[PDB]
Amino acid sequence: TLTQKFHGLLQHPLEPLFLPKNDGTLFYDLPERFLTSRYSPIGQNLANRFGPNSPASSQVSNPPTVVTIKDLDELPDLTFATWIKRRDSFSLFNPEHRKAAGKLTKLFLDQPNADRLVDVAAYARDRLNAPLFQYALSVALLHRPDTKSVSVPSLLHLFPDQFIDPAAQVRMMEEGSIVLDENRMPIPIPMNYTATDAEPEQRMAFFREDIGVNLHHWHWHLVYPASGPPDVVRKDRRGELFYYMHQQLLARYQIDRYAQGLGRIEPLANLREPVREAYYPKLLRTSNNRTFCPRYPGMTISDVARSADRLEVRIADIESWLPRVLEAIDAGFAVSDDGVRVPLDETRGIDVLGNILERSAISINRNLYGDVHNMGHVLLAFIHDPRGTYLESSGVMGGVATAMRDPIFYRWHKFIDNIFLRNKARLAPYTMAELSNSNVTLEALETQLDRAGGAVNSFVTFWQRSQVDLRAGIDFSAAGSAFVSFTHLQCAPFVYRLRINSTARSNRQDTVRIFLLPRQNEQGRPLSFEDRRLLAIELDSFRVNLRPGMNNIVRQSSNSSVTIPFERTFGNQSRFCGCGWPAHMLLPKGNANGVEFDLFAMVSRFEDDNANVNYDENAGCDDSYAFCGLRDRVYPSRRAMGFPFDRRASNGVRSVADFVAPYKNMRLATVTLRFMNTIIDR
Amino acid sequence: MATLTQKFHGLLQHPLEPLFLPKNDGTLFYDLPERFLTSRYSPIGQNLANRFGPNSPATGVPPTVVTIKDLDELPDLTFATWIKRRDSFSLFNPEHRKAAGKLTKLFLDQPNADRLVDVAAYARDRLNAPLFQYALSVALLHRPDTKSVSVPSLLHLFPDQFIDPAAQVRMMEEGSIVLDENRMPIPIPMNYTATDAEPEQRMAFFREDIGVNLHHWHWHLVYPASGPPDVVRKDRRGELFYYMHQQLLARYQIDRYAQGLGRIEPLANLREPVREAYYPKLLRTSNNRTFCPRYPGMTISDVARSADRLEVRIADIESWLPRVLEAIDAGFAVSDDGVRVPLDETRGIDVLGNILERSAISINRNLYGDVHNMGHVLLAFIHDPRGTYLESSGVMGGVATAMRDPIFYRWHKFIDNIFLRNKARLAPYTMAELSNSNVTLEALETQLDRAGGAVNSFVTFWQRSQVDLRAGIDFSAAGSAFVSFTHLQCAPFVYRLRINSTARSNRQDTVRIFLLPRQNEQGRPLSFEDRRLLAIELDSFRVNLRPGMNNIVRQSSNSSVTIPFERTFGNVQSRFCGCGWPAHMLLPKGNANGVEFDLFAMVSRFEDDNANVNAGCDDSYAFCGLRDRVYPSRRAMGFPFDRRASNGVRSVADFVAPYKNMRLATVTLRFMNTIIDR
Ligand SMILES: [Cu+2]
Ligand SMILES: [Cu+2]
Ligand SMILES: [Cu+2]
Ligand SMILES: [Cu+2]
Repeated sequence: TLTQKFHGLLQHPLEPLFLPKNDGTLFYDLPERFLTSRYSPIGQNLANRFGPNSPASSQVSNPPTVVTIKDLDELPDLTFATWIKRRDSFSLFNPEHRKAAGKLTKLFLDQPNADRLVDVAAYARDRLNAPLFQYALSVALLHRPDTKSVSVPSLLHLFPDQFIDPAAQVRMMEEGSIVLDENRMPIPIPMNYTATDAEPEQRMAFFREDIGVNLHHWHWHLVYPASGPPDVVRKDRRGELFYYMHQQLLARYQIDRYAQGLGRIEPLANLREPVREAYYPKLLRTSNNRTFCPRYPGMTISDVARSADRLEVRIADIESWLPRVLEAIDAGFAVSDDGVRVPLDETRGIDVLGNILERSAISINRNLYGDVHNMGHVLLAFIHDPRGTYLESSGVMGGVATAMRDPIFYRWHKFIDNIFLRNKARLAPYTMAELSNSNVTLEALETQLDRAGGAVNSFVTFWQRSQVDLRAGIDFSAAGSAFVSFTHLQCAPFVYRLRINSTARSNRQDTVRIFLLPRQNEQGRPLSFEDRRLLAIELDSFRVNLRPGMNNIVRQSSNSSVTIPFERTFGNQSRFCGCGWPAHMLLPKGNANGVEFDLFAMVSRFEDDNANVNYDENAGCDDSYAFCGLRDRVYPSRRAMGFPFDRRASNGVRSVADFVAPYKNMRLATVTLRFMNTIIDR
Repeated sequence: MATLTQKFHGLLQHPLEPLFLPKNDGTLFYDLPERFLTSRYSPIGQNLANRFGPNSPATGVPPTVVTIKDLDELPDLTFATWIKRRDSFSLFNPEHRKAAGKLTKLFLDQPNADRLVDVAAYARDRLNAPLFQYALSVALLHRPDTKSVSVPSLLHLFPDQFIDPAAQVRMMEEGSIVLDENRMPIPIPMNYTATDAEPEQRMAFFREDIGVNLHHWHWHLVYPASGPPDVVRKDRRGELFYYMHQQLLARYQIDRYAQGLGRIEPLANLREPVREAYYPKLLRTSNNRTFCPRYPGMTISDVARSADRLEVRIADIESWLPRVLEAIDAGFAVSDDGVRVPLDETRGIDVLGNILERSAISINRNLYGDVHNMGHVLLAFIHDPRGTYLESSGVMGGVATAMRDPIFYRWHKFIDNIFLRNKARLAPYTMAELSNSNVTLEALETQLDRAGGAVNSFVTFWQRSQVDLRAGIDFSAAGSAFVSFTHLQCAPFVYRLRINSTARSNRQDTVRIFLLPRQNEQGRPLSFEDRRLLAIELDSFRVNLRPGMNNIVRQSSNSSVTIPFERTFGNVQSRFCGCGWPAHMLLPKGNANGVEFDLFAMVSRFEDDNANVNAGCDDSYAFCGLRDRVYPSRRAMGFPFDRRASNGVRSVADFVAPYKNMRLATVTLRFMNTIIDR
């Protein structure tokens, strides 16, 4: 298969191609000059010891597959990426690193066919920075028409050192070296891993340091990058999706802070004040053994000038870019670099602001509005060595797949979020036309645990212990499995029971929108309505064919358009499938006393909802629309993401009851979320 | 005793590789009783024997099998098991020292050497690796029936305490892919912890030198602060503690001046922010917990880490220091029995040494506390004082790593200034003590050891050396694991001394050689007091002076201060042999412009110079003394510069003018910025 030929490249990054891939089953016949300077002199010896005919290759079929690599008519220019050494640290928040990624990605997309891509990718692999190569090749495989159905491995199986406690990984080296795969045991990773309960922020470790959550963040930015070739970047409403996905992250994050006795997120607005929160990642780059350096308590952010990284940005740069962005928001319009005024007070205004604020390549004015969000990561990621004097690499905030582990990630994004919200606050409240559905009434809203005698309007969360083989990302290891054991949040399966009456004569492809709204803060005091609204988290959105008369609709929690199955996250199928909220993180954790939520359901009108896209949510990879949208297609809800809660409500509205009182297509259900402090195996 | 080294060698290598795995690259094997295997591997004991036994599919020689006898009863190891097998280990942690002591005691308490092997084999795979290797090392050095058992240096046990992990991980690729016959040394750079933008980086050749750090570790191994009584109580260890570090600081200071850096700022104020930063890069292979860096301007916090059973406050040092200062100022200290112990003597510095470190033989643990050691603690856990963030010690919490940190020299200068407060009270040496009326030193000279060799001219440069770290790297490929590193090196030379004796019979007098600096970093001349405090010992040795004129030639390689390259970086010769300043660091680096020193030589009288004690391991007494013997010089260590001179002395010339048994030679030290292979 074509997937087979690429698979060998997309694994064991620092293990060269002349070494057998896929547990000594997949081999590569390389032109001599494909081997790098070091290994070329012993090329024949390498073939004898690690070839398809080697004395090690004899007993593997107790098969084998050989991939033939054609020589290139001319060797491609890789000078653009050569300044980044094969084992150097790599940061996607480094503009010069993104630039190197873009050109390599472009080089891959520009190949005449898929088979010549294999050749060029095979040549570049061992001559190139592993994170850089793996990223570009991944992006190219997701966008080339002739590789549409090529399965690509998750980052978990490429660079496990960005997700796993290195203490666990090194303990695994002993288990593999000594014990046969037949007898091996998973090395367990603890919950108290970056801090003890003495640190209040550790309460959110189930969220921040969740492997699934970080994989989602990485995959989202993979699908929707800020740079690269134009067609790779330009995707439907990526600017708006940038705001929304992170807005929902913060909302879910905040809700559980309230549930764990933690207060409201303090926005990181003052970059010259000391950074209160500390964080010690412990994560370690296997390639150079350079850590994701920790941030000690109360450090002050410095101007970053790191010539070795070709990286440079001052605090004042952000302090100069932000008033211009705020003024544009307050003026109701932005100005492109050609001087055409672009309105912001629209439904699509949040999307222009998204590309401006991140920023992305399709921003309408790079110079005026700068690069606020991205450079904020840079300043924080190199706070421990801003000038490169001490030869350290980025902290977790300088890694897309690791940034969510740092408490400061949510403080910084809350600042970014409040900028988007400054724009959303200007929008007029949704009208009678937009909110009502006069032929459709929602008569019954319910949740029931998917079992016999299942409790009604009752959510239950607990600890699940799962296993995963990290075999593919561990270089120069033993053979066989490299299982690890980790513990994470998990909720009990349930269904939505909706009874919907339609007095219309014909069928309506209406959309059902389900949200969860919190009631109290950490004090146990009720939140203002606006606070409840801003903390509304999407649980599900789906179309239903309401026949006239009575409809009884039952919706499986497992079919959430927000989440993806465990196997989509941790398994070994493009990387779009890797994008999506982890299923086991569908509901907030809550506590053992019980947290009461307002379950909200709405039946909106297909007339306002459709953008003419056809997808089967139970087919392919189209079941993670909420955060990821659809692959190579437009976002199937014409409504603003977050509808109907992305806008401020009318005057005199003070409850979720008030908000839904005038509309019979809406209904609330009081649901209780309770956490059970026990570990259940998968 | 040769085969006895074999049985211990397998224990003294690949620490986290259990004993059922073939040692010495599949040459040395161990036949273990089934209950010697730990809980995890016991159920698969038979499979492990099939795959890793002497007859498994794993030179020309039949392998060696060591048969381990079962124990009459299993020993209680619970005292040390709270320190997990892969946990971090710090000898500045009193509780860890306590655990080390008891394990050493269990080892010393064994009836014979062979029975020690049995107990050591049992404890090995059940115990914290740094802890086990240390205890076993110490015990093998003190047991009479193991007195000539060779023990590997820490370089071949835990290379991750000496080597940039970036280099080590690169080495992992080279071993896995390339046959041993074709392998290449992985080069380690000198600039790796900081760039030239950090002024302190100029001293990286000193602080981060592998040889220099190995010396520090071996010295403390030979002269520990804790453990069984016979292991601690050694001749003038307290004074040697002061002198060895006083000389470290002096040499360190001399090169700062040479690199444009100022004088060492004492770490006297523990509550003001610590200016100097340091990023070790070093990594513990066992748990992948770094020797955490110290960012610029951090403030020291009270340390309370229940997981480490470790707790010490800044206020404790602020309470211990006045008590020590009052004793020095009183001229006497007070033991825990209320017996007054004089300090205004030649041996007072030795009492003060045990008080300040402190050691187990301190005369009053409660009153004077534990200043020097706890200072290490406060600094080593500055990044996680309460253990909230589950991090381990920085480099200051590792004996073999502490010297890499710039703050080590600031802290020790503080300690040094307390010792010097006592040394300043002592009366200046008299004519009787300093003169030698039957002996005249007429000519002092150094010549580079070659044909046409330059005279009174020192030359330093970079040497590129290799060392096989094979033995300390667990679960790696087989065969060599060579590395390439660069370090200071000086050109070989000789001392030419012409000595006339008007005595009628022979005298076995002593020649004492010191190097004294002249200028600071500005280029301004040092006061005599500054020159005296920076006097560094280069050599001290006896000489047989026949009546009349004697012509003495002394090889620089025969320095009583240093030890050969092979003693530092070699492998299987006890661990006393590991103690000793590195030969290649005999002279300061200097600069490329040239630095002028006053080479000082003295011929003191054997009548004062003799305690009643150089082809074995007795060539490093200056810092290490002699193994199982007394310090071969009766004079205070540093003589004649450990005491301030007469009131009328204002130059180095004045100090030596009244004594004809002394002579100065002006010597130039010049650095050559070039790398020469070994
Ligand atoms: Cu993001
Ligand atoms: Cu971000
Ligand atoms: Cu020391
Ligand atoms: Cu010390």
